[PDB]
Amino acid sequence: MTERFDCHHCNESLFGKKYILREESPYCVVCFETLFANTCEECGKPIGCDCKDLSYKDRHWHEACFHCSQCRNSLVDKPFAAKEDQLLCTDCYSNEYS
Ligand SMILES: [Zn+2]
Ligand SMILES: [Zn+2]
Ligand SMILES: [Zn+2]
Repeated sequence: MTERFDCHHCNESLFGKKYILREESPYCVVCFETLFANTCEECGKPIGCDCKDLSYKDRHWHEACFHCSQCRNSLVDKPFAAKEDQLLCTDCYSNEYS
């Protein structure tokens, strides 16, 4: 115990798990993720790397959150019409966009 083993940021003892030295200082796993994690425009919560972080057009999305508003199909790396707050299939989008 010569050195200190606490998240230099939350100062909470690292919880039963490995840790990252951030700012030359131990940070709890969560810190590293929450700090640089991306926000899921669908959930609004940071997307940790411990999950499928879908990245499309400098934006981020849970591979499960990215879907069509009508077919609820999971559009990923697939063509989609980006609506103001929704995503649709170029088939459904062209159905209303018309
Ligand atoms: Zn922390
Ligand atoms: Zn999400
Ligand atoms: Zn659709």
